[PDB]
Amino acid sequence: AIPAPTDLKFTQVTPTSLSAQWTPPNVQLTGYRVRVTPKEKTGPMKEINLAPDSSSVVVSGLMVATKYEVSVYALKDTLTSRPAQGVVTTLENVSPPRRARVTDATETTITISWRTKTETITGFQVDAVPANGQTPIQRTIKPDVRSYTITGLQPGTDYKIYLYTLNDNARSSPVVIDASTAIDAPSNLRFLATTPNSLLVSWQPPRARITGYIIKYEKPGSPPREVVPRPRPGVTEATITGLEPGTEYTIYVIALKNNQKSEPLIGRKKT
Repeated sequence: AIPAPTDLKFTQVTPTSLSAQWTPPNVQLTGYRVRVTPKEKTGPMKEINLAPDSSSVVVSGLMVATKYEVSVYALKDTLTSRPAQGVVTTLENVSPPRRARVTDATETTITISWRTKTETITGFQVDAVPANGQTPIQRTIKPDVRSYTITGLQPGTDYKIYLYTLNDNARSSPVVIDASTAIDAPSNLRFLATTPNSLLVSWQPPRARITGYIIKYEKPGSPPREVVPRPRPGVTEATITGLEPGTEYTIYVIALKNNQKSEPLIGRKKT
């Protein structure tokens, strides 16, 4: 007479599957018999034989929104343990988003778009997880929507975006897409010092984890030139030299993150 498997639990229920797990009986086993049967005679009952070293099972191909009785028998040749039993109700049907795409990216927002099978939907869930140890941004989305903008994000930041279809309690697997907010510009250009041949420019730092700056300058009728060398992060002042006296120059300050550039901070100053 064999001991029943012990400590049965279910680790996941989906619309068409269930995952169970148990502590094997402390005995030499032949195998297992797993019975999954619909409580009301609404459809197919399932029965799965397992290796004797089994400790867990995933039973798929089930009917959605259906109550099932679950029985795990431990087997030793001609002997059968009493069953470890559980009850499971599968979720309502639900399918992941199709063709999910990032369509727009700003310093503070990201816009995504997707399609779906024509099924009953009650909503969507999105989780935007930043790459920098920071806290995820979770939002809930109305069911008729196919385009959404996640607002209040950090500039110059990488996000993994997890989008799920909701149908009441049923949540689909996430679709996973990648995007990055724009590098935010330096702000507040000030010309601290002026000479007939030079300017000392000043700016305030952006909020992104930048790797450097570019400074460009430009007179009417000339292509822009960069200040050498590029200012390193932490720097908030730079000198532009070798200019003409009495000339209007336009200054562009670009924040860098590796090879990504912000839109330029711009300003003008004479001589």
